Amino acid sequence: TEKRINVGKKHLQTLRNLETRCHDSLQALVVIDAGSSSTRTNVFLAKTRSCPNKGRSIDPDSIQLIGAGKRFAGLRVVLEEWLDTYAGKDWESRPVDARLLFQYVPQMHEGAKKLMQLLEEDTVAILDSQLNEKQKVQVKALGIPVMLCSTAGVRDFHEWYRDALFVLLRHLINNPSPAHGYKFFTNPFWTRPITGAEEGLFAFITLNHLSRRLGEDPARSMIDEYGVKQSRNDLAGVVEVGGASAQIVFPLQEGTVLPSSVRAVNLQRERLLPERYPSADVVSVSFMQLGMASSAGLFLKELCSNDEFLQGGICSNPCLFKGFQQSCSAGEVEVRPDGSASVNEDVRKNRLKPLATYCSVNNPEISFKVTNEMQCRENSIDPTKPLAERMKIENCSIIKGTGNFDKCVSQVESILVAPKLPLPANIEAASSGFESVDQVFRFASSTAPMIVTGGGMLAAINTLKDHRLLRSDFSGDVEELAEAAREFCSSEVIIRTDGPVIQLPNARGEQKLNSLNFDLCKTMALTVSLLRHMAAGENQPSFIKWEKSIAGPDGKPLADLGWQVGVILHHVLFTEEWGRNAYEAGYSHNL
Amino acid sequence: VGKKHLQTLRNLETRCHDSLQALVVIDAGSSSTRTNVFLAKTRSCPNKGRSIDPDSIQLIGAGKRFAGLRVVLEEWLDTYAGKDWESRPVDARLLFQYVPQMHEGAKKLMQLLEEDTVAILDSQLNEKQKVQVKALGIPVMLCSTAGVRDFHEWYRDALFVLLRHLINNPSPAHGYKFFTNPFWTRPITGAEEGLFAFITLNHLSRRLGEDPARSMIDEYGVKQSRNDLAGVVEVGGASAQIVFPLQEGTVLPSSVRAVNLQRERLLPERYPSADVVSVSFMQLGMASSAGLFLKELCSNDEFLQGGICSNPCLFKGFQQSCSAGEVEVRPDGSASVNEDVRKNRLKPLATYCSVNNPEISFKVTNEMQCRENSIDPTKPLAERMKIENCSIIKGTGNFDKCVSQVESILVAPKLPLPANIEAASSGFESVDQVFRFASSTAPMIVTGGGMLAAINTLKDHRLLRSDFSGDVEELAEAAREFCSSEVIIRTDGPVIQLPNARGEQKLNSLNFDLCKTMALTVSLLRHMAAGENQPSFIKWEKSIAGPDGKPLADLGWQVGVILHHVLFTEEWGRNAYEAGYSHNL
Amino acid sequence: ALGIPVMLCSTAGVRDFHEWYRDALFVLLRHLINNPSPAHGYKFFTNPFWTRPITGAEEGLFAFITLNHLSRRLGEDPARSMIDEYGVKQSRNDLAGVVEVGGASAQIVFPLQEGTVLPSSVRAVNLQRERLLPERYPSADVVSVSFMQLGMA
Ligand SMILES: Nc1ncnc2c1ncn2[C@@H]1O[C@H](COP(=O)(O)OP(=O)(O)NP(=O)(O)O)[C@@H](O)[C@H]1O
Ligand SMILES: Nc1ncnc2c1ncn2[C@@H]1O[C@H](COP(=O)(O)OP(=O)(O)NP(=O)(O)O)[C@@H](O)[C@H]1O
Ligand SMILES: [Mg+2]
Ligand SMILES: [Mg+2]
Ligand SMILES: [Mg+2]
Repeated sequence: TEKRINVGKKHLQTLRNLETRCHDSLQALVVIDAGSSSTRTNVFLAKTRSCPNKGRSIDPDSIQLIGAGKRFAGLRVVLEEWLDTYAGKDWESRPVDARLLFQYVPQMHEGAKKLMQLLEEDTVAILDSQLNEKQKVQVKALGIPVMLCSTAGVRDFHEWYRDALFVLLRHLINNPSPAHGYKFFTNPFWTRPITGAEEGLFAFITLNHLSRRLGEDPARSMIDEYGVKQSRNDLAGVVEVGGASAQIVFPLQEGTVLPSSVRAVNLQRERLLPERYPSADVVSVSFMQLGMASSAGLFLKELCSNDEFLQGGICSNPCLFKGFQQSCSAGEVEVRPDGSASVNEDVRKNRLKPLATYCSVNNPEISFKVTNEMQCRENSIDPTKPLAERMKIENCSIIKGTGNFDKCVSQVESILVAPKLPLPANIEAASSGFESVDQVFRFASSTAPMIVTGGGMLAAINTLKDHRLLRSDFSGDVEELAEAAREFCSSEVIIRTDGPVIQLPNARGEQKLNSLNFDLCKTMALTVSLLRHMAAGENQPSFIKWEKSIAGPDGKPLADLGWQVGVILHHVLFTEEWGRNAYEAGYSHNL
Repeated sequence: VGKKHLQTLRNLETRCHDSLQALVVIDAGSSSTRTNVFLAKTRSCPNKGRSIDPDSIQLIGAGKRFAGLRVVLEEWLDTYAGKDWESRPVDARLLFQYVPQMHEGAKKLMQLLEEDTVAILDSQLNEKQKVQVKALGIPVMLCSTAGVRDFHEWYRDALFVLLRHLINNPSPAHGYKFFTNPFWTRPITGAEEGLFAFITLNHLSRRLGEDPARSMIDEYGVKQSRNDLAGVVEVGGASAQIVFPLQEGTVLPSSVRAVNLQRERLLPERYPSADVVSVSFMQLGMASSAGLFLKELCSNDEFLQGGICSNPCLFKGFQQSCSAGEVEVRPDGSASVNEDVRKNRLKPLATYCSVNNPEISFKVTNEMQCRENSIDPTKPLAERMKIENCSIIKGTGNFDKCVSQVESILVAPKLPLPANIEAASSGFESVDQVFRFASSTAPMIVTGGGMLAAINTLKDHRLLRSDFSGDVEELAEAAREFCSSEVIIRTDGPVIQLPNARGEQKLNSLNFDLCKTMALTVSLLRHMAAGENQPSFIKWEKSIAGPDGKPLADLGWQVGVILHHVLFTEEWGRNAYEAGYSHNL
Repeated sequence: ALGIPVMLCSTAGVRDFHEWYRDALFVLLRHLINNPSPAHGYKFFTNPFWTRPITGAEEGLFAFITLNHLSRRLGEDPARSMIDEYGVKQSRNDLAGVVEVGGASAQIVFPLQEGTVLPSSVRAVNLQRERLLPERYPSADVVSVSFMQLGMA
């Protein structure tokens, strides 16, 4: 044996390789969704690579969700609870001097602290449960960027309260409990309110990243004869209907001549993606009041103060089933086991609360801006009335369902999709050149395929599929959908021993009626309306699909659709800036 | 109150934050291996990452002097190549099977160094400081100099691989997160050893900086330094460095290869530039020159006569056994000479000059360089280091002869002193030639314990002016008088007794041959004075007074190597903070 | 329109030249290159990085670069590179060495097979480390040595 030697010669090259090549390490990334309906964490894992003289960066295709957190209080609740105590009960109906509330900053902090402690703990619970001991070492070492972004739920919030809150939130994120050893941190670029358009663009980025349509390599890019990087497949647009807002985003087919008023976003120019990625001009617009909860409250207020539908105390609703009936208010509906519908009068759980609160005559946004007052009134909110009144549906005792889809559609059309005045709190959408959903496809349009997302939107299509009213291979044909919805929404509601039941026409079967599906027909109408406007556009999307997540290369999805992944990618993709903030500055900055 | 509470918090998240960092430079010099523990102020700013304030760099502890890397390696070779590999052909490919054991031996040394560092950190830092230091990680730069620069075969670079792996696996118990990489921890060339020392000097004396205090952008867009950058001379254990910037636009011979600070990546673009001559000479250090001087002097007939070697660089009345072995001056005034080969001051040179070192075996010119200094590569080690036909060395205390012997032996040798391919490739064979070829009005600072003791001693006895400015002939006078001294044994031990009833001082192991160094200084100043340009002035210094008053750090190459890395902010931020210690996982 | 970079490089013929004369000449050469006749309209220019004496090793390394560029052995794209599992860019084909015998000198240049343990005296050049090629190109440690007196003449 003179191979005791060959082992030495390797021993050295082994060690030489080690100090000359890149090393991979695992990092945690936390996106806290401070959406309208709730505040909740999303915990991501990612593979980082450090190379000699090159620093450290994240492999974007390695980003994967590993836990979606419990749904805690939205930031509105925190803020309005604060105001209740320190501005006095029923500030929604009185002039409140805002300079006075600066002396209660510490207490805002306190209340925020309560929420954040839950979020922190919940994140940590997900990390501890999902990661083996070896993975934990790498994650605790590298620090854990936290991106908390508020969306529609607090986008409309008045005075300076929302931005003050974010200051306090960031300070809270940056002082994590030392006991668990995960080193959370953030900065004012990661943790902030995101605009409607950003909410849209990030969702667009997520979709095209996960579906492997958008990337920088030769797999997903071609540099053309003329030096411009193109995407090999067409980037796909997205439609996301949330709790309080909906986003419509699509890339324009290249060289579309736009009206001067229509303000499209260029991905490179606007620093959404780095220069080395393909570019596109994309339309991204977000509509307040178009979300499930928002639209629900407004739809009732508007329908049931119109004569065609309100007649001597009874409001006939084309979007609710024959046989269904409920108390007349926008309050939260619980479908009880005995088939009755219970409506919660607690103002906070009333689905008009956001819009009613924005429309206060004592909110400077209305007080000084008549155009905003006009927008409120047109949707039957009178800013001069106190809150209770504002949310009250006048002269109405009960709401009875008439189950007429087409009327439902045309009511959704004139109320939500194509209103006379823009739905309130939509200065953003309007400044892009869009007042209503209607106008989006009249002004810009694209052959870009569109993916429709959101629980509601999906439940709408799934339900019709489940009952074999739609093709399994449903491609987006509007008239086919209108047919299925027409039949389905005709259903009669029948109380049985096993509770309330939706019974389909022509002995075609049934399903239980519950708190989530009772008004699902409205969303079917919304979908139909929206597909009709699309189909009327100068360009029409090559196809349309409904999806919740995208199958990963493995087969199983790496993450959910939404803006979460997008916001991560928006930051980590600028490798030099990210390396600086995430690793150089890092958590050690907090000292 | 609330309105402030908010702006307070707003300022916090919008401005830069200061944090303390530890930096460790381990000096793997010829005489020993030792830590130097530095503190520095880091600043992180939103979107700008993190960097070090260079003016905040300060030494906070110089460590204990442990075994040099030569010892580690030769101790390794003794065991695994067999005793007395210095005198036999040793097949180098065979020693690859003993890598693990080299590791083992290195581990012993590094554990001491780590522990010592930690001891310094714990003792110097309060609890609040400790938190910041443990959090940011601790870059370690271990750089070997002349002690191992001459080491043969592949052993030295293998060792460095193992050293880095050891630095990168620190004990978790103390919580300080040491790390390194192949740029920070490595052998440094002679010229680098020079340049860093040059950088240190001009940094600490606030001659070199980027701001308006120390720079002017001229009419033509070039950044100049406001004060003249100063050159340095450092005489270490085994080598000496000479470094000086050239007055701008000096036409050099094509063979003289000067270094440009920007061009050669020594300093970042935003600092003033200069072309600087930096050359390092093996055998010119205190210990190296000591052994070589004896071998050469005492095999010359003028000095060796029937067993007795008359040394002009040793005092009248002093005498010692005839070898290059380490000299202990005993309390009873005798001089004891250690025959242990390892403690013999010819060991490095004698080892390099093996006929079985490929550097000699295949390169006749290197053989010739050995032989010219009375090392015969074909003889076994003991013989090579032996001074032939010599029993005792007696001092004759004649300074001028000492000077002229230092001149021909060390400063202006026929052939270049061995192991100096580096110096030579720069265009310099000998110290002599440096000032013949390039020269500069740049003022010069002389550094090194030896060099300093030389001037201090003459000062202490009032033979030199307190305000000594570098006048050669004044120095030659003082040295002439001093080196004339007679050595007298008294009850209180051996005593150096000055002429003309001029006082006295104890003779000890450090000062017994100090006259040599006085001769070296005189020789060097003479060559300087003969240059086409002459340095505006010359001074001797150990450290530079900080802005406070007290010195921030020592002269040397330590600060320079830190500055060389941290000054490239983007690269440093990347390596020190982004990759950092977390890389080791 | 674009201007015409000029790189004038002296090799072995004047590498050995004594005193300061050769570098003085290069100053004057550059000033001459930078004052071209306006009549022909080609806008020649240079600077002290392009126009200079090149060392033997550079003379070697540039020749090595030429060879592997022209034979399409050396490049940065997926045609001529693979990024390995461990993040290091490799060349797909082996880089080839060169031997050039000129008038006054000969060059011998070759890349080392990766992880060759060299004697401490043997000083190999790393292409990235020594700024010969940019970071995005594959790296190699290459031996490049030039011998005066070995040329034909
Ligand atoms: N299967 C379903 N059927 C009907 N409604 C649903 C279903 N799933 C969720 N919803 C409703 O749709 C909303 C879910 O959207 P979500 O994106 O969680 O809101 P959000 O992000 O908090 N608001 P935003 O600020 O617009 O992002 C909730 O208000 C639910 O009541
Ligand atoms: N006051 C003094 N008087 C005389 N000799 C001294 C004095 N101080 C130190 N020395 C000697 O000078 C040397 C000190 O230089 P030092 O810089 O510690 O060596 P080193 O850095 O290990 N070698 P190098 O590789 O050249 O940097 C030692 O060999 C001492 O023996
Ligand atoms: Mg949302
Ligand atoms: Mg030293
Ligand atoms: Mg040629």
